[PDB]
Amino acid sequence: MTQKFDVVVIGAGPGGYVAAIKAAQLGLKTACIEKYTDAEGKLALGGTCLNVGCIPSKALLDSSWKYKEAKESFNVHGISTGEVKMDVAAMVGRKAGIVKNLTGGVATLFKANGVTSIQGHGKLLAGKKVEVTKADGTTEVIEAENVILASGSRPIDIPPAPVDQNVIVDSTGALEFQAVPKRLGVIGAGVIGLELGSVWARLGAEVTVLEALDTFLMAADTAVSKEAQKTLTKQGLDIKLGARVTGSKVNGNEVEVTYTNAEGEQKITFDKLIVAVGRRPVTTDLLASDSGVTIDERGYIFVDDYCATSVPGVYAIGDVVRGMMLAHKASEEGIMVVERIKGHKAQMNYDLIPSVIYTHPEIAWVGKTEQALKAEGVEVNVGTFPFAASGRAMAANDTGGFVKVIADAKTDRVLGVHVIGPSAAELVQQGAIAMEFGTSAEDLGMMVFSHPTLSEALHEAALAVNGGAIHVAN
Amino acid sequence: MTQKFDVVVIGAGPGGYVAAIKAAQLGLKTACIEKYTDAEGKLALGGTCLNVGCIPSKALLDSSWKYKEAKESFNVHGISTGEVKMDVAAMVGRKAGIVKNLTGGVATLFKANGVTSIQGHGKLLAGKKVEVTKADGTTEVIEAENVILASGSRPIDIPPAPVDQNVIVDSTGALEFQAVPKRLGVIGAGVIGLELGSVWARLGAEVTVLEALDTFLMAADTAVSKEAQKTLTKQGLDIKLGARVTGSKVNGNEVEVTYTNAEGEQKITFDKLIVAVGRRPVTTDLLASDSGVTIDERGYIFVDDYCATSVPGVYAIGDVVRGMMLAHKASEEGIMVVERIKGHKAQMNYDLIPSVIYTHPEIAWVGKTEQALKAEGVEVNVGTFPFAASGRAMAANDTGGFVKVIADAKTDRVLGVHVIGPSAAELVQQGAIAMEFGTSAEDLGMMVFSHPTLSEALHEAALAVNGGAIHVAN
Ligand SMILES: Cc1cc2nc3c(=O)[nH]c(=O)nc-3n(C[C@H](O)[C@H](O)[C@H](O)COP(=O)(O)OP(=O)(O)OC[C@H]3O[C@@H](n4cnc5c(N)ncnc54)[C@H](O)[C@@H]3O)c2cc1C
Ligand SMILES: Cc1cc2nc3c(=O)[nH]c(=O)nc-3n(C[C@H](O)[C@H](O)[C@H](O)COP(=O)(O)OP(=O)(O)OC[C@H]3O[C@@H](n4cnc5c(N)ncnc54)[C@H](O)[C@@H]3O)c2cc1C
Repeated sequence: MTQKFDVVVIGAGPGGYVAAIKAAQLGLKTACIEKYTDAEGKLALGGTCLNVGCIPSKALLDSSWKYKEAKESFNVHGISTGEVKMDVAAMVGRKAGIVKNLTGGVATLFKANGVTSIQGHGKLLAGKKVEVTKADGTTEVIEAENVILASGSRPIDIPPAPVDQNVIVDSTGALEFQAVPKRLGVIGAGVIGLELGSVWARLGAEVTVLEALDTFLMAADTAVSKEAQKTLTKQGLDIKLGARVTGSKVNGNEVEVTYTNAEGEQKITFDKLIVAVGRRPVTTDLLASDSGVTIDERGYIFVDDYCATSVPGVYAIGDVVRGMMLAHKASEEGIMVVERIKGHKAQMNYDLIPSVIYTHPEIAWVGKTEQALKAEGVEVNVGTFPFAASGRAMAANDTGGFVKVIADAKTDRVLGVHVIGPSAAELVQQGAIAMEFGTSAEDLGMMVFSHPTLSEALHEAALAVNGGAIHVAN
Repeated sequence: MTQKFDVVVIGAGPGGYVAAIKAAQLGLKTACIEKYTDAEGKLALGGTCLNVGCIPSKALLDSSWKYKEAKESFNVHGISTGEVKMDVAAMVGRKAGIVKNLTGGVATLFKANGVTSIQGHGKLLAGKKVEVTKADGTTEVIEAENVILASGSRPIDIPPAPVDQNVIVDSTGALEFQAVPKRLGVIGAGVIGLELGSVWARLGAEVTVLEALDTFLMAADTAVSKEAQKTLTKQGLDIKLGARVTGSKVNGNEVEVTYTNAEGEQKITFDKLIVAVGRRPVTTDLLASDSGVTIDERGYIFVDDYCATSVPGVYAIGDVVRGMMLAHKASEEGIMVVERIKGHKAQMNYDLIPSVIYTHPEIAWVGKTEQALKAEGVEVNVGTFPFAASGRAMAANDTGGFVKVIADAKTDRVLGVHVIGPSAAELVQQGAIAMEFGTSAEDLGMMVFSHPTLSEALHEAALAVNGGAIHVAN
């Protein structure tokens, strides 16, 4: 009595669970396999994003920001408090409650949509056959007409500082500290390192970020990255570029890190060290030798522009394949794939995928950067508006940053929108929507924007493109 | 000899100052007359919006919210404080600084754009001639080829409770209290009353809102207004509908208000009473008897759909004319008018002017309401998404409210977007931009939205229109 499904999804992350639900919505008998469990051995959907990634980081970022603001920015509004203290265990407990509630909601969506969730390790055998390994080493083989490989990724482990889930930890561990470490070191100045570094810095940690690369957020706009580094150094993140870690020595509750930069070989001791150099795609026991699915030199599963593998009916989405390792990317690929299975001539749009960094000020952008377009030989018009001139921002006592719009000098078509400041993610989305309809700098500048709102910064930025802004001289 | 200008603008509010700057940008020798002065008799640009309206209210709203959150919502994040106290004088002092900074900036924009600002009372004589009355009763006449009347509005004064800038105050006075009134009464449950009522309620006042009308925000969507009333009553605003004020008696530092509702005649005593039933258009000494500009039964200056009066070359914009009394409305009318003067084929679109109520949760919308479209005989498709399911919102500890999208059942064209919750104004602007390009519910549902962000609620709402949402059952 072999079980049979129309679609089998291996993995329950932003790519996997969305796909499963979407397949069920289209009448496909879907099953979603997942090995990840909560702290009591029970199934936990939502992947990295929900369990040890996106949500958790945002929870601690919001709580840690409310503490920093209460200590320094409350006086200005006339608000006094006594001493302001943070109980880390309770901060982390609030986060756990949020995660537990959200994971339970995905399970609710699965039941309501009719998705059969299976708890175990899934492996793709030959002939779209899937082997599920139960907790007690028992094996069951299930039949699938379509398979969606969505195993995501894991953190990179570096030889000089191997993680030991105690003094040296990865992103997952850095979300579990039960006390603020006096001295915190972070390897990797990327999005993850900066968010995790910001949290503990706000709570009193002496944070040092050792980045081996000579650049800082090179993917972002030169102006946005120059501002982020300046603002983040003020917040207590001692960001050191061109610093390569060569070794570490754990001693009791301390670790002495050894690195090399332009000046020579230095040493620094931390109470806790977070390794966050990047993430590698996961395919551990995911494929049988004769499954027919090819892996690439860097660990990613080969797929075409539609996330289809060599094998008919076998697709691979999210972090385990090429592209930006973002949750919304994975999700959209999941939807694109399911529609393709149902026969739609679907293809998602990779050109307008925004990126968001949840530091404070928030950073986000969509489209091309100014420096990438100078190298591409495109003459552009640049308009910017600082939040220092936004009335809404002044009311909120959060005036740092700006909005930058980039248009083509000949057509006036908006080629990119970049923001660093309050509600940056929302302003960038407004830009993305406009660009989707192929907006010009003029088109946005002619629209009616609410007053007073943070959205106006995008409006003044668009007008400033062609030197027609009202709230900043041209 | 006699001074000559291409454009003369009477009034320096959101309609007036924007128009002046915009006229200067297009090479028109512009002059802007303004009688309003700061507390030291010196010119103060920005009108009601900047001096005693928009900006000031937002400042106190943001500060008062930070106090409420610190008292009740901090323990959840693990943050403990001593006693939390608000120094009202400092709260109001921060606001004054913001206003002073912004008013100075408009003056800076005028100088930089080459606008001649004149400090005095302007009056439109016959033949596009403008009479300026200086502080010492001296009179000067200036010549104009075009005149833009932008005298705005003032608060309604009611006979049963005449304002005395002490116990009984209007919006302007309610922004100047130097102590939290123990018992605060508010006449009018409109946008202004709710924002002013919310501020002092959060600071410990016992607030009662007497609304004569049987409805509550009837201009908003039925769902948005039903939710706002529920949430605002929980926050301490005792909103009483069908309660008409018949008289008041001031006695020392108290006022006994007398009203009539369905139950009979009641009495209640307040320490401070804010009159906020609405606003009337201002035309005091604005027109000479033979200027040729017609006034309406309710005080508004007659204009066509392009803000042009009967007199050639005489335009009237903002609150002094028909339409929603909003700053961004006035501004856009100012721009529309200036472009028409320069000969451009300009024409406003009044259907896509969003409205924003800055209470917490924030309320905003653009386009038509569900109830207005049922009466209009338009078959619609409705999609909604609650913030209780937004991961970003849970992280922020602010889950109340929802996003509601309305599309035409045949074309799928988005006819309206309504929001009550976090970043409501920004999500609605995203909708406005989409509608400007004539979006369908499907168009938005197919875009890539960042995760996790509040913008996703607009995304799930758009998908839910045609029953394709992922995070809420269909
Ligand atoms: C601290 C942190 C913060 C982040 N913040 C953001 C953010 O703000 N925004 C953003 O867009 N991205 C963020 N990311 C990245 C985001 O987590 C990933 O892009 C996203 O989770 C990828 O989704 P996925 O479903 O492809 O893989 P995952 O979410 O990793 O899901 C893969 C799942 O597959 C399971 N699995 C793997 N192999 C098997 C098997 N053989 N059998 C059964 N199950 C298997 C795993 O247990 C896992 O649960 C963050 C990451 C981290 C670490
Ligand atoms: C408490 C409060 C909060 C508000 N909040 C908001 C909000 O959040 N968002 C929003 O969109 N709107 C808000 N409004 C409404 C908004 O303030 C007005 O719609 C806005 O000011 C636009 O008005 P205007 O430019 O047409 O004229 P106004 O801004 O009213 O200014 C007109 C100017 O003309 C001057 N004037 C009149 N006659 C003469 C004359 N003869 N000579 C010289 N000068 C003259 C006046 O002194 C005044 O400065 C709020 C109002 C109040 C009271």
